[PDB]
Formats: sequence, C-alpha cells, structure tokens
Amino acid sequence: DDRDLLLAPKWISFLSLSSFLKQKLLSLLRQIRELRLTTTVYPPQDKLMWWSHCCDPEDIKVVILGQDPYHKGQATGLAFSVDPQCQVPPSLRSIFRELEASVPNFSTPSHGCLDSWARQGVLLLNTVLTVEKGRAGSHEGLGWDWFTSFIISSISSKLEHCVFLLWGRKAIDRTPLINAQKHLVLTAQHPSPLASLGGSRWPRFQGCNHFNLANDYLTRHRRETVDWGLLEQ
Repeated sequence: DDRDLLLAPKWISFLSLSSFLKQKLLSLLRQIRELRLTTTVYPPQDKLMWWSHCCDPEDIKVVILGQDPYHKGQATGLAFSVDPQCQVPPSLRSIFRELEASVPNFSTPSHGCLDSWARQGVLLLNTVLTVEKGRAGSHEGLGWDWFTSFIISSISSKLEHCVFLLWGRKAIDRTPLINAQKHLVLTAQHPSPLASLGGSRWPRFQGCNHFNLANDYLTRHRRETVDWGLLEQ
C-alpha cells in the first residue's frame, strides 16, 4: 500500500514505481523496522523520506548527495543537515566556510538546520539512508543503492537544467546516472577536511565555488536561484 512507502504522494506519482519496486521498498523498510528492535538506527523511520516532504519534484533546482546519515543522533533525514540540538559536525562547518568565502549574502549561522535549503528546491539526498549508531557506512551496499540511484535517474530523466553537486568518491560514483546534456554536474573533493583527492582525480572542495556556479547555471537557463544565505533556526 502507498501509505507505507513513507514518500509524499507528489513523489510517489513522480517516481512512478512499479509494483515490484514498491514491494521491494516495503520489504526494505520492514527489514529496518525489525532491525530497530535490536539496534539503534539513524535517522528515525519517519524521517527516511524527509526530503520528499520539504519540496515537490518540480521544485528541484540543485541536487546535493550525501553518503550515509550521521551516526551520533544528529541526522534529520536530510543530507548534511543537523538537528538544532547538536553541534555542527566537520563536514557542514567546511561547507559553511566555502559559502562564507564565496557568496556575498551568506553569513555562517550558529546552527546547522538546512530546511530552508530544502524548501527552495535543494535536494539533500543521502546515497544510503540509514546507519547503525556509531558505525559509519554500516548500511552501505545494495540495500539502499538501487533506491537512491532510482531517484537520481528519475530526476535526470524527467527534469531539466538542474545542478548536481558531487562531493567525494561515493557521490562522484553516481556520475553515470546523470545526463550531462540536460544537467550541470560539478565535482569536488569531499568537504570534510583532508578528504581524498582522487587516487582518480577531482578538484579541491576549498575554492570550488559550487554554489555560485550552480546559480550562474540556473540564471543562464532562466530558473530561480538558490539563496544559500537563508538558513532559519
């Protein structure tokens, strides 16, 4: 039943999943519900699809990929976003600092809630949506990959002139799914300081200027821009 897919209806309609894929997602969600009876899993179950409630698919301007959720209780259902009760972790402090140095109307806030981005059409999507407490990458694998890859392809297939910010080796591995004739892809090193630089090669996060370039791209295709400085507590 569509109730237990946890996705907002405008997304269910936009994704147009088959019966097979809806049953496979329901089994995955039911598997996770049973995992919670032995282990703490972030984020909460009713936040797994939190991104799909903050804006509709037609509102998406920029797609930012995460890895897995934070694993210390600060994950909110949005990639990189922080519960106002927890400290801003190294990744987001590094994002704010690139913004502080490049975008005029940005001032670094004292919090890390990025709900204001999500409403404006910034899709903050973890590539794997659950994580066990205190064990990063514990749910990396084929459990979530088919599902988050399906979302990215649906955004590339059905939308036009969006911006994909790919930071790090795992997000950059999703490059083939994006039609770069319809969409802008911008790649960089992961924002967490001293992250890998390739091995096989990508530019540095510091000075990548991805947020201005995203808006330059949307402006040139006559779409509304993202105001990164708008971050409400």
